[PDB]
Amino acid sequence: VLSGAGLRGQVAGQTALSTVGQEGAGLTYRGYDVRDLAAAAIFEEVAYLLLYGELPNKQQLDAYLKKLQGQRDLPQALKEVLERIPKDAHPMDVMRTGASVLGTLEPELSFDQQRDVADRLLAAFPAIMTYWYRFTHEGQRIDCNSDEPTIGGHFLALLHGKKPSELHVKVMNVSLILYAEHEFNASTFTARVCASTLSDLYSCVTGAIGSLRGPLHGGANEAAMELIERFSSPQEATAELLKMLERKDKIMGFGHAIYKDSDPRNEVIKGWSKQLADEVGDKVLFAVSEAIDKTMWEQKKLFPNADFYHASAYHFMGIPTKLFTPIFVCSRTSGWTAHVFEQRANNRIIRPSAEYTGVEQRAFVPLEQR
Amino acid sequence: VAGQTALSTVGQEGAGLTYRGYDVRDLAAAAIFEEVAYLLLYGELPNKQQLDAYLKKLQGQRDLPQALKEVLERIPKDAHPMDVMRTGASVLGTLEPELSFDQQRDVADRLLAAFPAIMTYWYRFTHEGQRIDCNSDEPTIGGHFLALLHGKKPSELHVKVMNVSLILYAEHEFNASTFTARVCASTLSDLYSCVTGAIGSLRGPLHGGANEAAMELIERFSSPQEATAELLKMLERKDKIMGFGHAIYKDSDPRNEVIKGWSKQLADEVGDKVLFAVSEAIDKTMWEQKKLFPNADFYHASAYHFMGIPTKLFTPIFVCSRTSGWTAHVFEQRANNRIIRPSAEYTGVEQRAFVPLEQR
Ligand SMILES: [Cl-]
Repeated sequence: VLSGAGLRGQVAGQTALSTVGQEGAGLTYRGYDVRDLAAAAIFEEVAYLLLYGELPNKQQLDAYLKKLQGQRDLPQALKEVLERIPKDAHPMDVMRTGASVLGTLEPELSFDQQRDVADRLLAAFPAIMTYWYRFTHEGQRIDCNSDEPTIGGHFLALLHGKKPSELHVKVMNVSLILYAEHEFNASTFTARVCASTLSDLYSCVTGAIGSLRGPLHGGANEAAMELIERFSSPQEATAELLKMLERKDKIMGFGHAIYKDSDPRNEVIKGWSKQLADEVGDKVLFAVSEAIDKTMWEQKKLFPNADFYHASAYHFMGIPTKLFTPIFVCSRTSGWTAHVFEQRANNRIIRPSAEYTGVEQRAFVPLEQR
Repeated sequence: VAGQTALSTVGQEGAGLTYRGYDVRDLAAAAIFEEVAYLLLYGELPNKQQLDAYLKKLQGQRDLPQALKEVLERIPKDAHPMDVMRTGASVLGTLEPELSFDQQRDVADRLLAAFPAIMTYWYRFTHEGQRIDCNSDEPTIGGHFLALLHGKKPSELHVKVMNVSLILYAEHEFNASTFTARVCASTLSDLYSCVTGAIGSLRGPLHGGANEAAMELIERFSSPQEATAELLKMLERKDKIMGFGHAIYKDSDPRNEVIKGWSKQLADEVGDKVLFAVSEAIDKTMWEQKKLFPNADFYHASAYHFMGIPTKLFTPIFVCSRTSGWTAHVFEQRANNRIIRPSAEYTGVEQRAFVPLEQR
């Protein structure tokens, strides 16, 4: 074990995009409290804030909506590629492959195009995900356009093939805002390391997706879903959690490496998951989640992080569990691409060295003398 | 000091580049690339039985699945060849997934055996209108690549120099692409993701492409006298000379001395009268004028050109070689891991009140 393992606390670069765990608002995007943005904005306002630098006025926002709405369809060649990705593929590999292939079809030929490419990814990723999913799981080639004006509603229209409820559109917008940006985590760092070699925007995103695929980084809301779905009463969940804690099982969705007393994103999504539970008539899943939440506080003094109540919220909107991390990609692409533009404008980055722990120099031995 | 490695040392006393203690110069002289890939992935040089078994294994992993061939056919002719390599690795991860780290060395072997066909199947389909057989009669990866690229049995000399090149580029400690592979590995992601990410970082012109830029320099000149005259002009303007110097090596890049001699042999075999002489004039002038040595990339440009390799496939060849080092680095990260999560210095605005849409 090396003292500098993981680069914990070592400055790898500079950012104006966000601050996590600082005094005042626990999470800000260009100085705005994420809880304010999630309550009062659509995700396009927040993507615009990250990528273009300021909250848009009504005419900037309308223009941006129109632009994204014209960028939702997939090229024919990309549809043909997604049809050949197996049904049992990891959905994050589908996202990774879609980004990789789109980079060959619509290349970033100059960094002048970088915001057009980021906007294209934000507009097309919901179709990359759902065109593959419904082709392989339902045997249907879907329309990649929809009548929904926002990314969040468009995703639900593609997934379910019907007009989403206004509550469901709202909570999708809330979720995409909540996950949009989180400073220098593993996938944002991967995107910036790639950006530092002056590689193209599709490479940076494809790299970031691969890092988010690892279970120490992505998939915590899927793990929370796999816990809460086990129980048919909140009292069964409590009794079983008490046994898991005695075994020192790690309970995903609880605690945080940076937040000290609460994750600002939790209070937001918890409230919206409660509204969804009431709308859809749920009598078990939200109550199960609350009981686990209460038991984790009483036994371990751990608060729920952003991943815990996202599990139930997505489930109430009909979203298959294996599409949760792909939804995170649709959101966090805004922060990732914004971090790439910062790296390109101010290309300063840490260059780590290694400590050699191998063998001393040794003479070469010929093949037959081995 | 991000991490620890046992794979290689660069610029230390004695042999300037070692792989698990072995001087890269002795490996490139005496081994085929598969012996060095085995050293990096399995930990020691293989014996005759082990090498024969490894070659038979890799020979049965060269073909591409039909779904992958169909995907490669949809990548445009004018695509960046590194995006073809990135896409091929990504798609192969959905067809033959790494479902447990127990499979890690098998997946690394599959990528080493399949990368040559991913590159050439795409290339020959889009540039020569042909769907090629992805198997060949060549026993080695280096020969197999040339057999697929040109559709003919390569000469013994060309097979040798391909093997030398794959060995020389196989591993180089920490750098942008190896680091990217390790950051990805640190989240416990799968092996295909770590290689896809590393390819993306190598695509950036501050990391990848130096041997292509060297090619674009040496191809300009019709004679060594002209090259010398123009180089002294560039040196007066303090132009950067592609293929010279190194951030670590002090007096010589050990890989340069090896590939220079193999380039010289290729130039003789193909009857070159200009490219090697031009390269040597630039080499000699750089030492006289600047006491700068050529690094690995400089004579690799002529060697690959004499083997009939299009310039835009040079970095893809580096991917076929450096996949050995990348995957070996991922195994080290997995065996002794902490998620890599650095800090940022915040330079943005102070916290501020939300402004509603109508007041913006
Ligand atoms: Cl666009």
